[PDB]
Amino acid sequence: TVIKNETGTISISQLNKNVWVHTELGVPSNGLVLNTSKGLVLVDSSWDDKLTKELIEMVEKKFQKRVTDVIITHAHADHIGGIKTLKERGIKAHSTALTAELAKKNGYEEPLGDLQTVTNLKFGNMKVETFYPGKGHTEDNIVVWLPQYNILVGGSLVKSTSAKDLGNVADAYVNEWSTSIENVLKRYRNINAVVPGHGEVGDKGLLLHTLDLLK
Ligand SMILES: [Zn+2]
Repeated sequence: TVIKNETGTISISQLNKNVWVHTELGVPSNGLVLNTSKGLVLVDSSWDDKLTKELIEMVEKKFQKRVTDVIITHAHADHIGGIKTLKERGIKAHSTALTAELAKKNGYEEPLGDLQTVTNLKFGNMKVETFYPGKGHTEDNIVVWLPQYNILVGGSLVKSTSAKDLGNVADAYVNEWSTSIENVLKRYRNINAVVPGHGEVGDKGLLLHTLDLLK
């Protein structure tokens, strides 16, 4: 069930009744749209303000609810870039202290800096855990786990089967990245779906692939 927009720059496909993947072309980039009884929650917004506004608008219209919350999985420009849109619309931008600090040092508005190593949120019916597994793609990268669905948003930490190399490593810790992958494999032993930061949804195999790419 792939709903694209006006332009096809934004697309959403359903993973289940309440969880969709959003993907914007910037190189496609994924995140989640969580349809909760209390509003839309995004795991990651988009590359910039323009596409973040377009994304919010597309899902608010489709789901007939407001985006109330976004979880930012690391501070890179393509993750933090819509921060200005979120803050001005009163959309709560969740992040680790570290992501927020990085965002601020890179001259972005700051997300909330409210996530710890392990944080458990609940949005209406929808339980969301964020997990900081260690450094990898960046210093600050976190994964998000939907325990009612065993769905893992790996974000840029996790490479799609299509990714044949590590992508941008300028800010990466390619030695700690394996450990961090392992920390994810240990915390979540039973995974139905993983969402890589780019590319197609997979399973546990994506993290095994990412492990391989680090060899
Ligand atoms: Zn990044």
